[PDB]
Amino acid sequence: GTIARTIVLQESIGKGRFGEVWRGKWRGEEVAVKIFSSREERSWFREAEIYQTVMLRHENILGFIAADNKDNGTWTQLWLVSDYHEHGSLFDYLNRYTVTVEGMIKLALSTASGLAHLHMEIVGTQGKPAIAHRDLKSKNILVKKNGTCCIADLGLAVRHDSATDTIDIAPNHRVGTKRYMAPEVLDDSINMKHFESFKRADIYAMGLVFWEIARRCSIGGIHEDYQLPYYDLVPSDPSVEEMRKVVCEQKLRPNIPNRWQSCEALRVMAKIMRECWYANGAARLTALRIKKTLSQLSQQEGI
Repeated sequence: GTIARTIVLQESIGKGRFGEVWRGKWRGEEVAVKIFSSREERSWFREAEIYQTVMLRHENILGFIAADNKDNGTWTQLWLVSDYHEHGSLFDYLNRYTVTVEGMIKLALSTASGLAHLHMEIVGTQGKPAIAHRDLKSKNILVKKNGTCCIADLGLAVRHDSATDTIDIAPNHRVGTKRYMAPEVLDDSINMKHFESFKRADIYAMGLVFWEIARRCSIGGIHEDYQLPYYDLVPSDPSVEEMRKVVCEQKLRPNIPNRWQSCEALRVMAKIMRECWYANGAARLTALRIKKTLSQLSQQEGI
């Protein structure tokens, strides 16, 4: 065996939705190891399945190494081994630091590039299906040493078959983090047989993540403190009903500070946010369009 047999766990990172994450050592390198119990095989298998999708690898998608089993002599462990990113999540990174205009662009553009890749179908023998995340949030995006992001936590993802316009696991129920659920997800108006609706719901979530980044953009020593979207309107761990009353009924979105009109980069960011936040998913920007706009911005700023 070349994987779990040869890995040594060094540090507990944390227990998430399913399983637990550790920092391990594999062939002298640091690796992220997500371990699931025998009764979590369905979650482990589905995440292994998404990460093994043909042509998935991309600089802005977490690098998957292997799936494996490890028997310690008492119980079986189901492992998912991936690249290790020392900064941890974009949520941790934005809490820990402020960012420059350059830093903000790198973070936003890389996030959009990874999402555009996830969403994009690549047609061919070695084809890649279009994939929707369903749980995009700052806690599910990692920050690499080079200051760019990679999308992680692909366990809840759905894959599209374009010839039939059907989804591989035919989702029939709401999933994901309540705070980041699109208005159509919160009010259950979403058509879950329509794959394009899942892509649009991801864009709404990315708009919220962009708002979190922009708050941390420090110009002339001026920035906002770290906050989750809707910090001002809902409790921690909000319910679907608490979110639905704010997002769907009162029709509120995170506030856009007046100061974001002070420079081109914050005006471009604020504009993308508004265009991800439309209640009508069909009116939202695509990840590919956002990538295009941000790459044009990155060129002007000389990143």
